[PDB]
Amino acid sequence: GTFYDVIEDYRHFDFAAYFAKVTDSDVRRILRQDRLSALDFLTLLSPQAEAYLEEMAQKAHRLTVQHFGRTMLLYTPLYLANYCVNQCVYCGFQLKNKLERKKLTLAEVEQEAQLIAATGLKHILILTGESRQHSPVSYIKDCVNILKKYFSSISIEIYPLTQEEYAELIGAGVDGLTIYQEVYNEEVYAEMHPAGPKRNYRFRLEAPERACQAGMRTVNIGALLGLNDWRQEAFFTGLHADYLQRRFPDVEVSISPPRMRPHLGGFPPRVVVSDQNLVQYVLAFRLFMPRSGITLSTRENGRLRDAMVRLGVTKMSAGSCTAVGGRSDQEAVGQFQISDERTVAEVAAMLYAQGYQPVYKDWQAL
Ligand SMILES: C[C@H]1O[C@@H](n2cnc3c(N)ncnc32)[C@H](O)[C@@H]1O
Ligand SMILES: N[C@@H](Cc1ccc(O)cc1)C(=O)O
Ligand code: MET
Ligand code: SF4
Ligand SMILES: [Br-]
Ligand SMILES: [Br-]
Ligand SMILES: [Br-]
Ligand SMILES: [Br-]
Ligand SMILES: [Br-]
Ligand SMILES: [K+]
Repeated sequence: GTFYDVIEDYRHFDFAAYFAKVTDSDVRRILRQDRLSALDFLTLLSPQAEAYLEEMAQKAHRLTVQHFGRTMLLYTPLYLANYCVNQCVYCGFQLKNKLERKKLTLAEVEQEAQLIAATGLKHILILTGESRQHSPVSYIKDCVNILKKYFSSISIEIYPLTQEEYAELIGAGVDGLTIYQEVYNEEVYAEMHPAGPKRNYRFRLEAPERACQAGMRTVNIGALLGLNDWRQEAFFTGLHADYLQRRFPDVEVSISPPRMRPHLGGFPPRVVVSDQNLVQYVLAFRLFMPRSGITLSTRENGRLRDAMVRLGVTKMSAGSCTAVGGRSDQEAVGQFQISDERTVAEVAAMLYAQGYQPVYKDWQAL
């Protein structure tokens, strides 16, 4: 009884045959409905629905304001360590790449925490590579103990854990989990993850459930856009979010639509995803799950992020750095290349000028 059962059930679902049946009347009908099914969400991801993106954006904006107000939660990532045993083809930290492997000392964690907290942020997301030798759970726990002096919400985006390990970290102060399945098609997942513990598709797929079972307050998921058939991968992300929300009615479920960016190693995206595709996904997902967060990172350029402020995004990073210690070492190599280099203050000033209140604690979004 896990999401894997749903993946198994859709193994023979014929996406092309479904899209072939969609008509404009279907899209107009869905825009009149209060509740959407998962296949109504698939219809809003169809080529035919590209003719209705304005109507979708009008309603998506209304729904977002209804549930979140004219607010935007700000946060930033903190990469603690970049040791990794996995060979993910698309990642700057994959094992076969040559870079300075680094783990922050606890005093470096504290100093970077102070630097970030000095901008006003209260939500932090901490990341590591998969290395139980260099960045074990006990080290992550020690970092959480320091960070809780500065941040009221600490989320983890680390290697997948057991339920008991999630419970341990929640007991130390972790509030939220972000974990991207990367690709929901099992065959393509095996192709993208040729070596390491991350080759275990099902263990990763079930990680959000294990964390929710352990009591995680918030969970943020997402496919990595660029690895596989984008409409199917967007569909499965939404299907997964809906599954989690139904299995755990009191967890706050969110999605991210991260697009592949340049990175050390140079693997090019297996599939191309346009700006309009990204917008269609965000709009369709907002209409499918009106109360779910949508997180937009600095992978997107500033002009597109500015345009998406009113289109369903509820959480934005700012002042990001994808390299371990890169906030004080401009030559440090990041996991991938960011696009929007604006600081926290610059993103907050942009939001105020759009009539949106930047907020620093998630409970202020209503
Ligand atoms: C932390 C998250 O970053 C994403 N990730 C890994 N490599 C890249 C890349 N080249 N570009 C953009 N995002 C990436 C993965 O989805 C990973 O889970
Ligand atoms: N790549 C991670 C951490 C991150 C968050 C926001 C950024 O702007 C950059 C990196 C994520 O998207 O969850
Ligand atoms: C830094 S990538 C995100 C955390 C972990 N290495 C993963 O791939 O799940
Ligand atoms: S995505 Fe996470 S597991 Fe894969 S190489 Fe990068 S850091 Fe390692
Ligand atoms: Br029609
Ligand atoms: Br490991
Ligand atoms: Br919802
Ligand atoms: Br970089
Ligand atoms: Br900043
Ligand atoms: K030190």
